[PDB]
Amino acid sequence: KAKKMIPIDDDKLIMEFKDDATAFDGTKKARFKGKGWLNAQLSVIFFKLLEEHGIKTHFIGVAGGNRLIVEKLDMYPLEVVVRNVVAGSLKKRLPLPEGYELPEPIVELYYKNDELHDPMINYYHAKVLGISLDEIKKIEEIALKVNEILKDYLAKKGIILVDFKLEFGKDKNGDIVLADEISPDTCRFWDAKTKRSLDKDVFRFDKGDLIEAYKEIYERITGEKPEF
Amino acid sequence: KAKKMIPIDDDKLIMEFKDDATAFDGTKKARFKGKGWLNAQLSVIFFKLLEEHGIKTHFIGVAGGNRLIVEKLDMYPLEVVVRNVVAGSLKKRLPLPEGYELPEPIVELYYKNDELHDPMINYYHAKVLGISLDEIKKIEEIALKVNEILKDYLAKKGIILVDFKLEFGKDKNGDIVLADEISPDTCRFWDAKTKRSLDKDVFRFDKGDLIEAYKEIYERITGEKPEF
Ligand SMILES: Nc1ncnc2c1ncn2[C@@H]1O[C@H](COP(=O)(O)OP(=O)(O)O)[C@@H](O)[C@H]1O
Ligand SMILES: Nc1ncnc2c1ncn2[C@@H]1O[C@H](COP(=O)(O)OP(=O)(O)O)[C@@H](O)[C@H]1O
Ligand SMILES: O=c1ccn([C@@H]2O[C@H](COP(=O)(O)OP(=O)(O)O)[C@@H](O)[C@H]2O)c(=O)[nH]1
Ligand SMILES: O=c1ccn([C@@H]2O[C@H](COP(=O)(O)OP(=O)(O)O)[C@@H](O)[C@H]2O)c(=O)[nH]1
Repeated sequence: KAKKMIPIDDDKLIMEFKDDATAFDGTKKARFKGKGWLNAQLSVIFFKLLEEHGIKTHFIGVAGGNRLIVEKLDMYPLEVVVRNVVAGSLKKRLPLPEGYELPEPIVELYYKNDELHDPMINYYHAKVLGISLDEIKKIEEIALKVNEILKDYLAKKGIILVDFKLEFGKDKNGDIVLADEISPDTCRFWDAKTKRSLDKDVFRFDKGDLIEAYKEIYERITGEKPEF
Repeated sequence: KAKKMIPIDDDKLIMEFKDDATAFDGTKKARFKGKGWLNAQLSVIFFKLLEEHGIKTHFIGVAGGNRLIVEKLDMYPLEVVVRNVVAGSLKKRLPLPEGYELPEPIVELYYKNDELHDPMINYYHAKVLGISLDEIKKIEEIALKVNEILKDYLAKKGIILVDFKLEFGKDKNGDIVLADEISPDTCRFWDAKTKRSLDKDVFRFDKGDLIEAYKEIYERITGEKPEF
């Protein structure tokens, strides 16, 4: 939908970020010149920050442009959502308004399954899917640590980390490794002062120019204007 | 919808079982002569079996007919579903067929909220709702024990306990107490040999005569035909 995965050997693969965007279960589509580049660069920056804080990620290197070199993993069929501020689907699960500051972070597990439209699950469903409690607990422990690091880092830069989605896999040592991407596609980012979205919500709800929003994020994080 | 609650003092209340049935989020409605009586009697039998196995319930006594006398509790806004065999909404959450035997029981938490149509939640949502992890763990521990007792008891009688819903509240000692009802309205019961529903699914999917189905359950459990 927004990324290509190209095998290299029985060891690593290429993650290519595309300019395509989709929302509302693939029903809304557009293309954004340079979105691939931005998401790639921002993933790189985030993976490197996390690695420095002792988070095992799949990031190996950059292969020029929109391509990252990443470790091949046996992927868990999960999307792991961490939420700090009420937004999106959480409003349908808790009678709390958009912008409501949660007393502590919420972690939600979604089963990656297109036929079922990625339904929420709990630890018991996970076990039936072959994911032990020990594994789930390790997964949530990492997500919550990732949350702390990202939110602290973004707060210093005037960005509120509202919520975000992670994915994980297992390496050949049986270690749990952070995978996929971390980008304005997979996080909610709000300007600390104005509360305005600097993320995919801009595309989702026609809140303005997506590229402009993603550029702003890139500039606020790196300190420089995007080269492309 | 199917029950009346009438206060007595600051201590106990009357639970009245009505002949009304509703399904599909209240959209389907009918009335069944004697359904109140059956559900009341079956709740009584189930609460008494559970009490004997050391499960704290709200059951105090019978007030003649369709009325039970029950302890007043500070109710948790939860519906606690335990599942042994795949049926109902679980088919939309896991790609497994109706009748699939789960490797271990699944416990699901639903937030009792009409405005939101009782959405599934996890332990984190529960905490935001004011339910501690300790409380949730105690709740699930009871549900799972209730499951064992009910399924063992029903298995001896040629009935498979497919799934069921429980509700809980807190007593004045801060103890977690099983509440609401246990009946063919709130459980799936399948005949062990034929796999046929002897529960509300008969009304839900026009599988035959609901009263006949509930009578069969009552006769198979008590050993005698229902008096009314
Ligand atoms: N390190 C990795 N090893 C193996 N597969 C991965 C890795 N990182 C991401 N993937 C997978 O590559 C696929 C490409 O992702 P995509 O179809 O764009 O959707 P999404 O990644 O958002 O689920 C996904 O199924 C994702 O789980
Ligand atoms: N021991 C109890 N103390 C206080 N309230 C109770 C007790 N048992 C059940 N209730 C509540 O009484 C109400 C009547 O139930 P009803 O409207 O028929 O729907 P349901 O019980 O299926 O949620 C419910 O909100 C239920 O939680
Ligand atoms: O398939 C998905 C669903 C959600 N998210 C992200 O996870 C967070 C939580 O999203 P939510 O549950 O609110 O769903 P949404 O409203 O985004 O559809 C948001 O930052 C989304 O951008 C994602 O990256 N991929
Ligand atoms: O509001 C509800 C929803 C479910 N159940 C019971 O809980 C079990 C699980 O139901 P499920 O999640 O499959 O929903 P359903 O298919 O019954 O709507 C079944 O025994 C239902 O009878 C209930 O008593 N009240």
